[PDB]
Amino acid sequence: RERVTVLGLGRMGAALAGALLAAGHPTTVWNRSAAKAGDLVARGAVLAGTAAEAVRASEVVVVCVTDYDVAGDLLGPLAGELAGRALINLTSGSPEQARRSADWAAEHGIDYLDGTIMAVPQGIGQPGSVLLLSGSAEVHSGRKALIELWGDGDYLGADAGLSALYDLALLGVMWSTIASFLHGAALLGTEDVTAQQFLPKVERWLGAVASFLPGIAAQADSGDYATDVSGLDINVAGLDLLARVSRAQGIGTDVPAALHELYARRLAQGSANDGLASLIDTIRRG
Amino acid sequence: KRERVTVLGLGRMGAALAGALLAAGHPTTVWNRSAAKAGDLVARGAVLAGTAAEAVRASEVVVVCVTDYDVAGDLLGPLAGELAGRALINLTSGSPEQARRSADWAAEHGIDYLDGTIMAVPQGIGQPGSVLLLSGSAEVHSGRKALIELWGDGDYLGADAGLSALYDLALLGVMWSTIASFLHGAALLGTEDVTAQQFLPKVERWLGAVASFLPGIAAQADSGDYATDVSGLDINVAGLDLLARVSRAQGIGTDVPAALHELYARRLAQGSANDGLASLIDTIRRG
Ligand SMILES: NC(=O)C1=CN([C@@H]2O[C@H](COP(=O)(O)OP(=O)(O)OC[C@H]3O[C@@H](n4cnc5c(N)ncnc54)[C@H](OP(=O)(O)O)[C@@H]3O)[C@@H](O)[C@H]2O)C=CC1
Ligand SMILES: NC(=O)C1=CN([C@@H]2O[C@H](COP(=O)(O)OP(=O)(O)OC[C@H]3O[C@@H](n4cnc5c(N)ncnc54)[C@H](OP(=O)(O)O)[C@@H]3O)[C@@H](O)[C@H]2O)C=CC1
Ligand code: NA
Repeated sequence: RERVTVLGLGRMGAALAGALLAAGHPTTVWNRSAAKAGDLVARGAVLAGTAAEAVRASEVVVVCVTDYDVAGDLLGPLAGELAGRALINLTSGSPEQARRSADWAAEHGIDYLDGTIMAVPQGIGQPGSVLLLSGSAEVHSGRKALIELWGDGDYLGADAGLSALYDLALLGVMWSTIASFLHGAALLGTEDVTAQQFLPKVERWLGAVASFLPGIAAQADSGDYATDVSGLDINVAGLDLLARVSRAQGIGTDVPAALHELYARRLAQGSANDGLASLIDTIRRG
Repeated sequence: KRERVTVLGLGRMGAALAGALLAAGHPTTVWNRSAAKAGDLVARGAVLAGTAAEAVRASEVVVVCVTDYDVAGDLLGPLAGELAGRALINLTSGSPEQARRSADWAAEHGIDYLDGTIMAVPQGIGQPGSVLLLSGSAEVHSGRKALIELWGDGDYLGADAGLSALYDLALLGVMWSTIASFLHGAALLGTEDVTAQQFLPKVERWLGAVASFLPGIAAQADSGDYATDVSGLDINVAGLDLLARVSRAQGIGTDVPAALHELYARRLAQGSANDGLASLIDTIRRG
């Protein structure tokens, strides 16, 4: 159980440190303000006096701060101190910011793995917790068991920026699945059906929805959209009806109105018998 | 079991309904404007009526599945008299209002009326995980439960005949969303030469996680207590914004993220930064 350093003891940094201690790793920490380490120190962490001391304590440095501007302000000065060590950046940001950091890290002989956490702090340590990871194969490989302490590490390849990009893509799905659940909850609420009554029907249906995705994917990749069954035409009509029925029943229309718009835009450019997969082309053109 | 059944409408869906009744040894009487479509069914043992009225009179329970409720109206209205005292099961697709009118009309003519919405393709009828939302007469539901389970897992939602359509539309909303956002994600990753099928298994696992968040969200939507220490509106709205910008930077459109960003921010505007995502139901209701 090798010594690890954590920089940044916000809610997520504190949980990374805590999971290291619960696996018996000597855990050295730093934060710009010291009182935030107090609980971790009671639990056997060592609060370093400066960032630089903290880095010199461990072969692996985990950084987790608000954003990549804060991360650059903190890491830039530590360049020579980090050289020869492994750096894992679980700060959240864009593909570009991770790509920048990876560039900088390579200048200085810093083995750089960028990760994006898909989970809350209470989630650090649970196998349900996915960490997307991208960058140094060596760091991923060498410190796998270390990373697996925070959750299931999905190593996506060498482009530092892929974890952010996958994370944002997936969050897309979540945001949109949740918005539409609450849309339907509101709609059924106009007949005094509650969200908790609706939920199991939604959970069942989601099983069907996931079963549709392999075929949609296949057509998205091939470019051959033609279907005989779930025509874009009829789906566009569906969305219009969902929108109108939502209004009739007494709620807003934003969720169905926006989908109608995008689906109808493809219908206006594509074919009546286009599959839903054809939306990918409209989405690209934007 | 094995009562007489009539099916009006032998389109893709109507045939597969009659098919299943028949398969399971129901005396099945069918009618369809175009008689030729009754071919195989008559061959596998179904009785083609000469008129729809003849078909109605042949059975205590009548199943109707045609293009829409306008055609169903023009087809059923003239049959009000011969329908009296029978069970009508309407599996035509339509709006809640259309179902409600149908159930009104049915009541004012002594017809027991269950309305239904099939959440499956014809080749799914009789298969596992086909789901039929049902609403209207419980008695019809009760008396014909075995008949109905031949088609799929019947889900009786209550007395109001509009419910099956209303739930259906609410569920389709989820489908249309999850699909769009799946393709948005596939588009985005396509810019780094990741295929939709490489993306797929990530999405399949993650969907399971999203599914696991919905119980908590549903509870807050119903309680009105939106507070969270973990994923508040503020960081979600920021994330949405970031997904938009990154989408643009990587070289695709922003339709899906941009629309989501706006909707979630609307609540933020009105509410608190530490509101959970459940809070969004409030925005959608007051719209
Ligand atoms: N929390 C969540 O639900 C999720 C979080 N994430 C990401 O995880 C990362 C960590 O977030 P978290 O640590 O919990 O956030 P907090 O704001 O709670 O902590 C951020 C850390 O940055 C430090 N910091 C240094 N300079 C600054 C500055 N100028 N302004 C603000 N903070 C500064 C803070 O020190 P100090 O103690 O002195 O403030 C603190 O250590 C983020 O990049 C976040 O977006 C990802 C998924 C979900
Ligand atoms: N198929 C599917 O995947 C799904 C279907 N549904 C719903 O099931 C219902 C039936 O669709 P489906 O069977 O696929 O459609 P088809 O177009 O294959 O069949 C339409 C049926 O309606 C009849 N019809 C149309 N116009 C008239 C008219 N003026 N007078 C009398 N009969 C008429 C047709 O008679 P004729 O043969 O003489 O034209 C035929 O029996 C629809 O409400 C559909 O939306 C629900 C979910 C999915
Ligand atoms: Na060293």
